Amino acid sequence: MENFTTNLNQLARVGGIDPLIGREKELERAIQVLCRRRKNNPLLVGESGVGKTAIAEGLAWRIVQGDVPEVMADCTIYSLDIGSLLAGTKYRGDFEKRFKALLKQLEQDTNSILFIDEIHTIIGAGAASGGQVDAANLIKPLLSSGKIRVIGSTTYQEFSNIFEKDRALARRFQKIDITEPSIEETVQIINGLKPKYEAHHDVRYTAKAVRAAVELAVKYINDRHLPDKAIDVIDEAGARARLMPVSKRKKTVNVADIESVVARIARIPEKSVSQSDRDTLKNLGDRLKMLVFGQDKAIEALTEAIKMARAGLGHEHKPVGSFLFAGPTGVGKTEVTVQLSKALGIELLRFDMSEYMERHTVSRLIGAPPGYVGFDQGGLLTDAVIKHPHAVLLLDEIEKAHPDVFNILLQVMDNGTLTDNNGRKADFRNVVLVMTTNAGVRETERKSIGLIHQDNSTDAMEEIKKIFTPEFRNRLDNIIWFDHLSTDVIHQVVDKFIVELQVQLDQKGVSLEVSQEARNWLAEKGYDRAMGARPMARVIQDNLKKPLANELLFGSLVDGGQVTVALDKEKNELTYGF
Amino acid sequence: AAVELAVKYINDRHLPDKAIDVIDEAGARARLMPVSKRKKTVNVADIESVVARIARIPEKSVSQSDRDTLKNLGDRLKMLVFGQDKAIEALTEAIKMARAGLGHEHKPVGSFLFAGPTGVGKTEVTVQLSKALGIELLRFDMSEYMERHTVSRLIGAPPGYVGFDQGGLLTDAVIKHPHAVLLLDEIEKAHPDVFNILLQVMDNGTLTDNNGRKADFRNVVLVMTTNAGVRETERKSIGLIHQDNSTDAMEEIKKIFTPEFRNRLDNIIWFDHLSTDVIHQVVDKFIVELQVQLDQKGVSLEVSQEARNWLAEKGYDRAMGARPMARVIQDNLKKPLANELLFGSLVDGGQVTVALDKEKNELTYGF
Amino acid sequence: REKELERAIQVLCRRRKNNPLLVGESGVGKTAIAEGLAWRIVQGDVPEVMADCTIYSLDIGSLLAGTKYRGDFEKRFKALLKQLEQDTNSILFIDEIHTIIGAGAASGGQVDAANLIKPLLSSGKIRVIGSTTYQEFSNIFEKDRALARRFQKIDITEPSIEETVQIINGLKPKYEAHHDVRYTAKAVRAAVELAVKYINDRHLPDKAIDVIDEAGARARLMPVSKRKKTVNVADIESVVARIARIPEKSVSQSDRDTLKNLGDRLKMLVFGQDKAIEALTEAIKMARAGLGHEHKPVGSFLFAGPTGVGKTEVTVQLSKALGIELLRFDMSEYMERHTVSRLIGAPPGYVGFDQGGLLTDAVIKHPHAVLLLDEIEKA
Ligand SMILES: Nc1ncnc2c1ncn2[C@@H]1O[C@H](COP(=O)(O)OP(=O)(O)OP(=O)(O)O)[C@@H](O)[C@H]1O
Ligand SMILES: Nc1ncnc2c1ncn2[C@@H]1O[C@H](COP(=O)(O)OP(=O)(O)OP(=O)(O)O)[C@@H](O)[C@H]1O
Ligand SMILES: Nc1ncnc2c1ncn2[C@@H]1O[C@H](COP(=O)(O)OP(=O)(O)OP(=O)(O)O)[C@@H](O)[C@H]1O
Ligand SMILES: Nc1ncnc2c1ncn2[C@@H]1O[C@H](COP(=O)(O)OP(=O)(O)OP(=O)(O)O)[C@@H](O)[C@H]1O
Ligand SMILES: Nc1ncnc2c1ncn2[C@@H]1O[C@H](COP(=O)(O)OP(=O)(O)O)[C@@H](O)[C@H]1O
Repeated sequence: MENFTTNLNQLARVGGIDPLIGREKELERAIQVLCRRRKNNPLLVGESGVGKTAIAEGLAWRIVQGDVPEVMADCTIYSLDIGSLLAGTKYRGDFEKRFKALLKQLEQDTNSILFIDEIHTIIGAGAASGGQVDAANLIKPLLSSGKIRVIGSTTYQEFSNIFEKDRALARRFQKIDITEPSIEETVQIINGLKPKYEAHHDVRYTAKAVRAAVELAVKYINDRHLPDKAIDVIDEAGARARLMPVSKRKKTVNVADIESVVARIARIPEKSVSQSDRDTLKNLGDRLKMLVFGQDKAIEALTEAIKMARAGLGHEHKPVGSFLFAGPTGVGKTEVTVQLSKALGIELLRFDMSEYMERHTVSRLIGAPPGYVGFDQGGLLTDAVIKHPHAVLLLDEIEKAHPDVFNILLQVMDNGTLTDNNGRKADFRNVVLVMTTNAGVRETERKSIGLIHQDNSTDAMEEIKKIFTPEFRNRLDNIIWFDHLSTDVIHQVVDKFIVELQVQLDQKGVSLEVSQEARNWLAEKGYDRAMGARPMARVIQDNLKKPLANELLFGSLVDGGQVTVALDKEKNELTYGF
Repeated sequence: AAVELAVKYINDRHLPDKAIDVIDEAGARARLMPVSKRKKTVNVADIESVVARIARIPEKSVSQSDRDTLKNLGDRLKMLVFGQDKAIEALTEAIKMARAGLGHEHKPVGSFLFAGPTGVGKTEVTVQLSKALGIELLRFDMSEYMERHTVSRLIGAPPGYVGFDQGGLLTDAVIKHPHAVLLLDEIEKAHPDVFNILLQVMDNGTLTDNNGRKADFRNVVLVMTTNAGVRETERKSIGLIHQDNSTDAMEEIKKIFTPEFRNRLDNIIWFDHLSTDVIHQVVDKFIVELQVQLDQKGVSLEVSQEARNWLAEKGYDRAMGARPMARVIQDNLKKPLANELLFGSLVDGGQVTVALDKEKNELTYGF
Repeated sequence: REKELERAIQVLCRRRKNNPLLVGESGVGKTAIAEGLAWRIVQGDVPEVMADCTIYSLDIGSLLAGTKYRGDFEKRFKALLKQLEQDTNSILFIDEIHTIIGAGAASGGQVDAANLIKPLLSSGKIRVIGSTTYQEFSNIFEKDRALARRFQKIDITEPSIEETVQIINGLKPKYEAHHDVRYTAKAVRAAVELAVKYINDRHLPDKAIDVIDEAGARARLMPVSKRKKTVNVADIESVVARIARIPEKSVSQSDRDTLKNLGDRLKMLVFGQDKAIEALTEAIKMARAGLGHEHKPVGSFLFAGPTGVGKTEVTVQLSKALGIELLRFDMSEYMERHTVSRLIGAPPGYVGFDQGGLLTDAVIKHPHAVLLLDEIEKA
């Protein structure tokens, strides 16, 4: 007792314990257990960081304050330091000697309570070249006789996995569940605790700041539990605003600072648009339309979803956007998404649904069940989302995956959460789910038989409905049906590819100019409505790169200069030179 | 009473210690009661309260505030889920029979299978029921359980395997919250082999995880939501007259769920589609939620009545239930609102009025 | 890393659980970030709150060395804890935070360095900086809820191109002193860009610097005839090629000749069907001339025609003439849908998982090769 436990009453007398607020029924039942005749040993079990240790030390704090029923008055709770207890037990019997001496001291006191934090650790305290003769059994007979009182604290998992193993020790304690408090209890706890943090960080918290901290930590941080994550938000806000007086920012911590802390912790695009975040969102449709020609309404839908997200009008809990892009090949379905990722400056999560042809490939997405060979790997999808919570999720050619795999995205779109094999949950509320497919293509490109050609516009939707279950479609933000590229779009695509080729050549230090009629001839040569834009890339490659490759590989353009490409009219041929 | 209740509701210790602990805690409680000198005998009510607090289960509460909570539960839910009253009625009656003590022997509070077209309040009624009771909500998306060997994920890996020390998720959750609402979403999309776990649970209210530990489901409401049988109900027959395909819905459900599984259910509540007035109420609900979102930004909003009617007429889709209304309201309101909140008039200001003209059926905006 | 360093400093000055956790992919610079915080403290490039603070890197080996005689490890650990508590101005840096969840005494196996430290961290008594990769974190560290709760998660993200360029600029003098070689700015930028484009198995601030160091080391092995030189873009290209398997600038050698006479060297082996040799040579030339695709295979060709016309022979001869391996797959063996699992592997939890995929592994082992799909109509 001299130097192995710390007097918690002494701490509360010197203010070393943060004050216990609320927890009325919990502490009342802890006292009730303490007042039993036999096995008066309460065990505080609960989630990690919900106030179990807080309750245990707040009992002694209340004793010092005297706001306790007049049966635990003058009782002194001591926190056991197992670490220092085991320090010098090098020789046989030292541990048992010191432990039993402390035990008989506690027996003689008849007023003290021994609080053992993380009591699940005492299932072994030294069997070094020996048997079960450690503290796990030394403490057993004293509890059953009701001579001493011990308070335990452990999480549900550690309890179930370690403490429940020894039924003899397990039955000597009274399990008490410390549940996570609700909103009002948490904000009141913060109200009672924040004087100390204001003192430590030399700041002031507004009431709205505290309420916002509570609500945001609730709806944005799903890693931890309320009474600790809220005060963590508070502490980090205090520290940040305390580091600001380098420019003499002696002021209160308003709501905006709380949102800064929450966004920097949860890695979310918060803190209201502002600065230029507004400029970037403003001309995003432009920066995309200059790289994706035609199919502008897809860019419109994407930008509207992103703005609604940043404007605070997003969904309560859903991905930023859940889009199904369907249309013929080579019309920019994946390109608009990749360019959106590059424009926003965030991560692109590309997944090739063609690799998920079989039903049993779901385990590749979410991980293998426990006990199996691939358990230690987790799942690819959820791991990627957890690593990059703010990103764009691209699922290429979802019609190629097994029709059953869609049921994962079902829950992902509906709730924005996905649980891997470890019970961990990925947060999809900050991702844009975009799925590309060629579903309605073959049905729209059909030939009517009869004297009257029919309207086949609805056939793309018919095919998509036949492929995707009604509940899967019912969770999509919108289905943007892409149309084929028109000839002016083809000219613009040819120009974009010319710019790409020019960049490639500038890398080699040579310049290229292509006459306008040459561009027109290339467009008229390569245009194929049924195949979109890839034939343009192919024809441009064949017509320009191959002659250019020969010219620069074999001397004529080695460290060359200007490439002179123009079109003649008699043969529709191109010119070349240095 | 101490003996009987410690037997029936404590299953972690052995009888000669269970009863002694019940009696000792009752004595300590009656000894702490006389802070106002109420040194009394231990009545049956005190023993019942002690065991209910030990078993973490609800006691007799026909007088407390939760009696009123149960009194107005059906209405406090009907204000959030419009139509489909029979589901709310069944849920409330099951919760009452459990709380009234006139419950099932050792079964869960209620075992209900919710089936019907998508986009209706099958899962939403469950979320709002968990909120209205203030009890934990355990959500399990059975779509993550397509393979038959994912049962190991539910109940844990057998001893002598890599995933043993983690334990099952379902049993661990129920251990953490013995009084909760258990939501199993899209169970027909899980592997049909998984249904046998639910067989065992529904019949006995108990479940043994990998550690031989038994989870107690007697105080957990079991609600499972499916979209099974919907294809037939909405499938058009060929002929001059269409048939009620509800018989086909029943046939499909029986195809998917073995006879004993259907026998271990409290009821199968067939959710209906949403009517037009129900659509109007849904529009009102979503507009209220949008108004809350805007007030978070400091923007008041007023939407006219005929604008509401026009939104409902534009978004009404019988096949998809209430979900299309979300998109309709989204595009028709949030888009101009997002523009005005980002690079427009509604930056730190509100008073946005939306009204419908009759020449173009368009919306008004602005300060 | 001023943003991340500022986040770390903000975390350290907190009242409770003021223990930042540097989480990031390997090679990103987590250990580098901690030791550079120490370095800037030495140079005073810190806010006054962290000034005059001493960071200690905790060694686990020497801490557990010889800790027989139950209590030796505990006594030693508590002695370290007491020295740090008395210092009141020290931060303990644990390079591998996921490795302190076990400290022997498997009998019982509970009183380890993890449970020994939780009271200190929860009380805000001591400041410790951790570091771990993402998978180690999520599979080893975060499993201990109470320990993960006492640490503040900081994501150390992969830097950008220009950030990498500046990092290499700042690190260059040490590599110069080590190799006695000098780097040109164009060479550094080329190293960064080529490492991004062609090296796929590492992350920027550890693979661009890898190219820099290896170029310096090889140019240090050039003065066997005393070829004293600075590192130009050419050496960088050679280095990045030794991993990408195709040099871009070495084409100024006889590689130009091999390209030029390739069509003929094939025509002497494949008679007729000149169109195929022409197409293949044009594709390979466009690739080697830098005009090829930046994210596509060198060439994707479908050869169709009657039997015995040289469809398979021309590809084998092309592989021979180029000196590259022939990754040969017969699509008649993949006549069934489920056979794709041979090419890509089985999902986790299934019998063939640990084997991997045939095609992907063959490609990874041979980054530069010709892929032949015999009888594709049979798959
Ligand atoms: N009633 C309370 N009053 C004030 N703070 C509380 C209360 N309950 C919890 N806390 C906060 O939680 C922290 C203490 O956590 P607690 O001891 O409850 O969990 P724990 O013992 O750390 O759990 P584990 O052993 O799983 O880590 C304190 O920093 C405090 O801010
Ligand atoms: N609107 C467009 N503007 C510019 N380039 C385009 C456009 N549409 C297609 N492309 C070209 O096509 C390539 C990408 O095509 P994309 O991935 O969009 O096809 P897709 O719609 O996915 O068809 P599939 O799924 O069948 O491949 C780009 O390299 C780009 O040059
Ligand atoms: N009765 C209702 N009242 C109000 N809103 C409803 C109702 N039914 C559904 N909704 C809307 O639908 C959303 C919830 O959908 P839910 O999860 O119930 O779909 P579901 O029944 O699972 O369909 P599926 O299983 O086919 O996906 C809520 O956001 C809510 O706005
Ligand atoms: N901020 C930085 N400035 C310069 N170089 C850095 C920086 N961060 C990392 N590096 C480079 O990375 C190397 C050190 O690796 P670092 O400590 O960053 O990660 P690590 O210790 O390898 O991580 P782990 O411990 O997980 O393996 C150094 O050689 C250095 O060149
Ligand atoms: N055009 C050709 N020139 C020279 N040899 C050829 C030609 N076509 C076929 N052969 C010979 O016939 C054999 C079969 O050629 P291959 O291309 O593999 O046939 P397939 O097209 O059926 O795969 C080869 O070994 C090759 O030597």
